Amino acid sequence: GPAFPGMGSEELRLASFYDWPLTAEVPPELLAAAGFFHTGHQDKVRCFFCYGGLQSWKRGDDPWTEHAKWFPGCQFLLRSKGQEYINNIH
Ligand SMILES: CN[C@@H](C)C(=O)N[C@H](C(=O)N1CCC[C@H]1c1nc(-c2cccc3ccccc23)cs1)C1CCCCC1
Ligand SMILES: [Zn+2]
Repeated sequence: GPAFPGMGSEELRLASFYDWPLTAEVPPELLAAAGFFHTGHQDKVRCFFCYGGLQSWKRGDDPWTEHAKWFPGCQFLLRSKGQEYINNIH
């Protein structure tokens, strides 16, 4: 199951980005959709399912792409995007 079941709701994840410092650069909507919640410190986020953390986001970074790049074994990623998507990023 998920590492952090309490953040399984996309809406709750989205709410966590109220203080996100990079709204124009990396949309909270896309981050939340990709399983990420905001830790509250800087631009650090974490996936609710695999608990993978990502920081130092660059403008135009795609949350789903980054999820697959760094945490290809995440089952939420797999269920959401499929194996073909993950394979093509590598
Ligand atoms: C350019 N696009 C971004 C999204 C990206 O690729 N970030 C990578 C990343 O966050 N990584 C690479 C794998 C692990 C993770 C990291 N995670 C942390 C980290 C350390 C300590 C506490 C943390 C808390 C929350 C999230 C990440 C944390 C540091 S680096 C990495 C950042 C540093 C420079 C190389 C790339
Ligand atoms: Zn994940």
